[PDB]
Amino acid sequence: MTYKLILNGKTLKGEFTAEAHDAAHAEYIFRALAKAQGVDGEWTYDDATKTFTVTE
Ligand SMILES: [Cl-]
Ligand code: NA
Ligand code: NA
Ligand SMILES: [Zn+2]
Repeated sequence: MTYKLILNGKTLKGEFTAEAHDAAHAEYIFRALAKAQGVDGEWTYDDATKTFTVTE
């Protein structure tokens, strides 16, 4: 299934989609993406829209 990430960093910003088996796998992928970019903050997940956000 397709999941979305909105990455709202101070100087790094993005919207991504990933194909993942389930939400736990999407979360894993997106958390690793944000961590490699040095972006951490408040995380959100909305199952109805299959959307994660991270805001610094
Ligand atoms: Cl895994
Ligand atoms: Na930042
Ligand atoms: Na989790
Ligand atoms: Zn796995």
